[PDB]
Amino acid sequence: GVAEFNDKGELLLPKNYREWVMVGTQVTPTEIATVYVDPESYAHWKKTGEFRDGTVTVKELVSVGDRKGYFMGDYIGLEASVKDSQRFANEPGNWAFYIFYVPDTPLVAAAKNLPTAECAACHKENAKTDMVFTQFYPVLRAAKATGESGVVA
Ligand code: HEC
Repeated sequence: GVAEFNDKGELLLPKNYREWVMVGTQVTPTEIATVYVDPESYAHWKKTGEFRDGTVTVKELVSVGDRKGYFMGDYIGLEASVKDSQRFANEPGNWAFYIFYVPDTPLVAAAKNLPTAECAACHKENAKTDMVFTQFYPVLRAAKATGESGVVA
């Protein structure tokens, strides 16, 4: 997979993740969150309907701008999750969860996996598919069902 770790086992900040496959957009009444899946893992999903070993997701938070509508403003947070059956053999679903920054806190270059109770517990109890909240990510179910990442006529 594309995840890179430092010698202490902390996840390094992913590079160029805004070029990954956007799977979801959530609006909080105000923030916008964009969820990405790395491209090789997205290709595997489209083919199999499963998250491969090595899947990386990123959730990027922005503030909201006003249009005279609303649009993406300033970047204010970044979180990530990584699936790895060998590195995370003792986590639910073999997923680890990371904060790179949240509003009012500084960006770190490398993030430590959080304890199971802080993130994985909610994901494993509420996510539709293998601890990823695919119920909110319409690109994923469509891609598996049609083999395509878009509408077809
Ligand atoms: C329930 C109380 C949650 C806890 C605790 C955490 N997360 Fe979560 N996560 C939750 C939801 C409902 C969603 C869908 C998008 C949204 O914000 O509404 C998510 C999504 C993510 C993602 C995107 C990939 C995915 O699994 O869907 C990531 C990378 C993510 N969340 C990270 C994350 C971290 C680092 C957490 C602990 C600090 C954490 N989540 C806790 C619900 C809940």
